[PDB]
Amino acid sequence: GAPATVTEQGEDITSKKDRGVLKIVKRVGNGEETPMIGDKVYVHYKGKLSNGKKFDSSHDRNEPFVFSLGKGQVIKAWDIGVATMKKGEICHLLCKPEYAYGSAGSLPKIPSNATLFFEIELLDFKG
Ligand SMILES: C=C[C@H]1CN(CC(=O)O)C(=O)[C@@H]2CCC[C@H]1N2S(=O)(=O)c1cc(Cl)cc(Cl)c1
Repeated sequence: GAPATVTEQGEDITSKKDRGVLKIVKRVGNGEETPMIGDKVYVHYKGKLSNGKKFDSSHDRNEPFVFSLGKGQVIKAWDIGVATMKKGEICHLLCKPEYAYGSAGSLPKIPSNATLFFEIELLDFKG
């Protein structure tokens, strides 16, 4: 399925080249511009655990998730991966625990040592 495909066939987008964040572009976005640090970014997403459970979905809430890019308001894999996206792009991200919730996890939903899968759509970004 999609998590296996991004694990086996995804691009390492880390600066360390440690395969901690892997990406596949699913839907090509607009032009060349990507958001910059500090921008307000608007996304839709879904998250799955490695046991196949969906743990989160913005579509199910009928409202995008909004954050300031590159400020540690989200797990590192998101600050790294969203920064690579064009407006309108949809991508898959595979997030090793060092770029997510680590050995702590995040009670109740995220276990210790969790690899996470996301599908993310960048809706918009504004200075
Ligand atoms: C639910 C909102 C965010 C939570 N955070 C911020 C934080 O944990 O302080 C995140 O960094 C990431 C990425 C942005 C979207 C949300 N997750 S999440 O999907 O990994 C997540 C979902 C849920 Cl239901 C619980 C938890 Cl702990 C994390």
